[PDB]
Amino acid sequence: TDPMVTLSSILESIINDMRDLPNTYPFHTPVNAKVVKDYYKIITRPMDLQTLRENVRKRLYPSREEFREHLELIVKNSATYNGPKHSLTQISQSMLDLCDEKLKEKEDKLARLEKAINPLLDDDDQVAFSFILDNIVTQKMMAVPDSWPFHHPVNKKFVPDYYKVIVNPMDLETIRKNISKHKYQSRESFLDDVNLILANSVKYNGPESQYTKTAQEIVNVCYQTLTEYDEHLTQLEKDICTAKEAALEE
Ligand SMILES: C[C@H]1COCCN1c1cc(C2(S(=O)(=O)C3CC3)CC2)nc(-c2ccc(NC(=S)NCCO)cc2)n1
Repeated sequence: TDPMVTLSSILESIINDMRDLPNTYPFHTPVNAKVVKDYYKIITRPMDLQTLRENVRKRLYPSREEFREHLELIVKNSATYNGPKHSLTQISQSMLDLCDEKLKEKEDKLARLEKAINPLLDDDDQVAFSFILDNIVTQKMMAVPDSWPFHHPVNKKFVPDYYKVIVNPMDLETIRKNISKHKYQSRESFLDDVNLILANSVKYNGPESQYTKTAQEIVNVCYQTLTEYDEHLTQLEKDICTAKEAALEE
């Protein structure tokens, strides 16, 4: 199976357990700014259990620690807004304490899943594979004529109605951010995010736009360059893959 699917289900069940701790209701959904009118003029990175759950379902957390990092925002934001010793900051700390409890309670299964999901540290093949990708994206995919609208995340001041329509933004710069963290062990993982930039454009611009026409030329220039390095990428994928499965048996 996908260990990431397995890891996500374990995180989701921890979210359910945290949602069912008593008096946690203020943290279940994002703060209604029309109610708590000053909340978002103080809290710059809000977090809540519903947003936490959504991020799990978007496969955003490949390990215990990045999950725990967003969950700890809930505690930190309460300590900033309500106060460090306020009763709700204690209720939020109660959720984080329950999460730490069950993360260590299932520690060795989680560590094996993390080994299967994440890149191997100081791997020569993984370094080389990521390096190839950040030259397909820049020297080719970013070289498509009039590709610039997809080089970066959309600025909400220029397309105000974008993030209210696109569940999963994706651009060529966040791909590069993923490449530098060695997210992509295979070509499978990499091309999913690439085709999403095209799927996003058809969902927003539609096939009645030139921007959508350029969005697939970015996709096509990607597949061509990948086949162009296919013999070298396959060996890189095999070497990464075999170095990985050795870390899992051991
Ligand atoms: C194609 C759409 C649809 O989905 C995919 C992405 N997207 C984008 C993406 C972007 C950028 S950006 O946001 O960072 C921008 C650079 C600061 C990502 C690079 N810019 C824009 C855009 C939209 C409208 C205008 N119009 C103006 S300035 N009119 C002035 C009066 O004539 C300008 C630009 N659209």
